[PDB]
Amino acid sequence: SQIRQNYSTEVEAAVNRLVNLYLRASYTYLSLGFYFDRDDVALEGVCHFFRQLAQQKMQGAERLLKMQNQRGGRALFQDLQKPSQDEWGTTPDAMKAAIVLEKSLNQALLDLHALGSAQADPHLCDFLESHFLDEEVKLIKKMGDHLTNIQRLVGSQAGLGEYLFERLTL
Amino acid sequence: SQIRQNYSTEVEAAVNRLVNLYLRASYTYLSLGFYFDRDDVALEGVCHFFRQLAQQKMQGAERLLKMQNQRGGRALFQDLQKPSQDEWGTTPDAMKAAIVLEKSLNQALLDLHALGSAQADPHLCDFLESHFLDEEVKLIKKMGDHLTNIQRLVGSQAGLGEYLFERLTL
Amino acid sequence: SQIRQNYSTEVEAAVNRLVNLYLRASYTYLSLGFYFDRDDVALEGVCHFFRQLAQQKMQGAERLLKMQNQRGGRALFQDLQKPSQDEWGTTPDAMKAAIVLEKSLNQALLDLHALGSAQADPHLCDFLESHFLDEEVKLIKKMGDHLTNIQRLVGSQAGLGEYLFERLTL
Amino acid sequence: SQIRQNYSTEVEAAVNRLVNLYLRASYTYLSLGFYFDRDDVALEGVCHFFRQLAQQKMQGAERLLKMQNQRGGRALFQDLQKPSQDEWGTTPDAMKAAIVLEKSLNQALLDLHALGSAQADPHLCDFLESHFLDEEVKLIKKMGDHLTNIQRLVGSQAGLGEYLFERLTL
Repeated sequence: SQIRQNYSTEVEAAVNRLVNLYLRASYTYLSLGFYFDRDDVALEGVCHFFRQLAQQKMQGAERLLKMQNQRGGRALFQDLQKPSQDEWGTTPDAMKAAIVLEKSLNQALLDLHALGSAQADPHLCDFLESHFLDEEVKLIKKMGDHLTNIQRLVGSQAGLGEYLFERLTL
Repeated sequence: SQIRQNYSTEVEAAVNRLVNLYLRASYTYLSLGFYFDRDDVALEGVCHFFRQLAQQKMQGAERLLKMQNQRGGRALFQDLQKPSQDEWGTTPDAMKAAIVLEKSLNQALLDLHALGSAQADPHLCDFLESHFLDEEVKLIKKMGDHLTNIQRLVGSQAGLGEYLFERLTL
Repeated sequence: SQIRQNYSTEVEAAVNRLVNLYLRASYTYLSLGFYFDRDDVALEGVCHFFRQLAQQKMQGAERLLKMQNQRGGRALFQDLQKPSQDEWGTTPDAMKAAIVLEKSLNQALLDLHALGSAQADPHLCDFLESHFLDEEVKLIKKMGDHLTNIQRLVGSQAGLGEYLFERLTL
Repeated sequence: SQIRQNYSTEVEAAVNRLVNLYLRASYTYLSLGFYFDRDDVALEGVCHFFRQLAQQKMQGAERLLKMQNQRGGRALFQDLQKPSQDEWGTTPDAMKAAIVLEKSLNQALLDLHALGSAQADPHLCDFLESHFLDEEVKLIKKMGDHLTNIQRLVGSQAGLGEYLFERLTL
């Protein structure tokens, strides 16, 4: 490559893997969202919450891909596994799944940051710090807040609490 | 002092003590507020309510300090004790703590007013009446109204009631 | 904690300590400011300069507290010691005290950054770099510039120079 | 009187005396102001400062007179003594004279407040507290601040300091 500079093959490959993780996440969120749009689930605010996350994760993938090209790496795509479930249970079940999923993304970001630090790649580290790490922390805090709220509600009365959360928070 | 007139040493000292009480109150409210921002508490409206009070109590301190200088007194600061608790329980527990705290401020204002009256210091009495005493009465009435509402709600169903109060009142 | 991830107990505690330092700084600035509002000191621009810093340091504390909760740490408050002086001398004395104080904050930030780096906590490092470290460098440069200006003025004629600095710089 | 109620003859007379004091003050300020407009004094900002005070003291007299009629008292005017000096010296001399004068007004207000309190006349006490006592405290604090500034300046270099104060403060 005529532009590549200080960009290890290890980081290049890890970036491609992270793209696959972000796209898998996006896919998982599309499934979550449309589950809550089922007529026998019917929680619009929950559907919208997950559809917005699907979009966000796709935008994350796109940012990674743009950076891969900026650095002179080569994007390589792999098969995308389907989401882990076909049906996602109640709102708390779904919110717990989402936090698991985000923590896995976040750990993948931390791992890539560590690789970048080992490879002495400050551009990578800046990119991740600026566009991903705080966004993940903020998102996970929001999900934890949601989970606490939903649990407090459905602990009182499950159906009623699920409705109220969807109406008054989402 | 070239400006001091009719300003007793007793009032000067009591004003400094009251500043310490207002700053301690402010500190207590900062703690309350950030407690309700914990991911395992997660009541945004409660956090905002207490953060706003922290600001209000700081503004009270500042007004006292401005008056101390206007009268030719000398501000003296003391150590500020930490708030009485590290964790503040449920919304009713916190609202009860806040009313205790405000009643203590109010009693300190009444005591200073009484001292001013004994010292024949009408400027002090006017200052307190105009900027503090009605504000405290209004605030305590609001807190009592909140407490009644929260108690009525959590008496019905604790988790659900706490959510609804935070969503629909705060 | 349901959200905490890669957030050491060492960093959690150091963040709480830093909050105490920022609040102590805020308190020191409140004292500085109201000193310069005394009728026998009477330098409005100096009072405003320090009152604005008091606000800034409080905002720093608040940002730290928000981050502590975002990461799933638990804010813990300690007693706040009173400022180091009751009276703050002339403008150069006060500006020197402020630079001492800011350098101590800055060293505490650098120490926390070093701890974060040792704990492999890139989110912490980004947070500090983005919201604190440059702000401190900029502030210290401004204070140094002020001190040089005040010293040059009061070296010529003390009273006159102090007035002119307050009128024409602040 | 068809409207007079709870308005003692003692307060009525003291109000008339206070009017004479406010008008005497106004007269003193007119003299101060025009002194600083002399071609051999020539401090415009000082002239404006005192001319504005002359207006303020006249407005005070007018407010007292309006209140005297509101209560069913009868305004009685006495001769107005000329100001204590024909020439008023330097800016610090003049500012010291003004603070003496304001402290005398303030003591007269406090004395009338005390009389009102002894006569159980809450309307009088409210009137004084609301329209006079804080205004006097604020004014005296401003004068003290000015005096400190002027003294610091003329202690450095008298002529130069007097000019700078007039240009940059007034």
